[PDB]
This record gives sequence, structure tokens and C-alpha cells, in this order.
Amino acid sequence: RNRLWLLTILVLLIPLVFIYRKYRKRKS
Amino acid sequence: RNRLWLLTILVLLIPLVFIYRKYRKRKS
Amino acid sequence: RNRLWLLTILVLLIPLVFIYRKYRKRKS
Repeated sequence: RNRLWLLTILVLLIPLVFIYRKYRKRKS
Repeated sequence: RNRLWLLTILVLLIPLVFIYRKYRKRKS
Repeated sequence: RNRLWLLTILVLLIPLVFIYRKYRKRKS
């Protein structure tokens, strides 16, 4: 009811990174 | 009575962002 | 035949794109 289930969960989070790319205004 | 299985299906979908990086089409 | 568990393993992989951002810029 957890642990292994948690690993499956992490990927769902990854669409967040794409949103960050859009913000990419200036390099730092 | 449990959409937990459905959440697992979503995770497979995020590799799309990785594909965008390969394009390197600057802005878009 | 039936490898539903295998499909979940693919899902773990997308966090890799986020990791590249952590590395920053190299080239050198």
C-alpha cells in the first residue's frame, strides 16, 4: 500500500519540469 | 472503486517532455 | 502475454530530464 507505489508516483510529477522550461527567460 | 490504477497509466505519458529537448527548436 | 508491471517501470524514467537541469551547462 506504499513504497513500491511511491516509485510509480514520481514520474507523474515530471510534467512540472516542462512548465519550468517555458519560464526560461535569461540564463543563470 | 479505486482510480489508483488510472494514476499509474498517466506516468507513462510524461516522456513527451524529453522528446521536446531532442528537438532543441529553441523557443518552439 | 501480460506485463502490466513492466509498463509501470517505464514510468519511473521521465525524472531524468529534470536531472539534466541540475547538472547545468558543461561543454568545456
